[PDB]
Amino acid sequence: SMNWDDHAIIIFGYPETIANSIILHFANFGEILEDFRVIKDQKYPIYTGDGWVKLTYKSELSKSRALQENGIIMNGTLIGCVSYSPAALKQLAS
Amino acid sequence: SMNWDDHAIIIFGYPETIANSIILHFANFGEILEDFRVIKDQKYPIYTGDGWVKLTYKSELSKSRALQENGIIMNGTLIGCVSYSPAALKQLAS
Repeated sequence: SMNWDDHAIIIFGYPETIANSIILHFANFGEILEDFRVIKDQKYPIYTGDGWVKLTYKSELSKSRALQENGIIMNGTLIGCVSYSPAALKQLAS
Repeated sequence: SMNWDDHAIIIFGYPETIANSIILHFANFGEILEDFRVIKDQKYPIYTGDGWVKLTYKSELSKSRALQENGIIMNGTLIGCVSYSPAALKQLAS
């Protein structure tokens, strides 16, 4: 029961049609602790809403790499990637 | 030695209905080259689309301040702000 929030990111800005593709893309940077069904091959429940998702990596090395993806284009749309903070999550619409 | 694009940003991720509120927010960091209608007042080209806009600052210091807004929440939505690159524009669904 420790806190891995510093290993977490929020990905945002995408249409929900590419939500699964988003998870697969960011799974390429490390092992994700949430049990997302598309990658099914202490618990980390899923925080997600329309156009955003929180993901937690096992390694901080992975989080730092994922952050470099802020502003990539997937299916013609700009994808946002920021470091997780509770302050941001509290404000998000679902 | 320089293009103005060295002072440009792309802002993205917002509902297109609040596009002009986004522009106002970022125009507050400094004078920009584009003549958007919401900003008070040949001409410089304008690049915008659904949920994104390019802004070019006169001052690199204004761009630097704008970049710090990456990841703020507006209207329950995360806002991305990245340095403009011509690579991204070509792949955007304009």
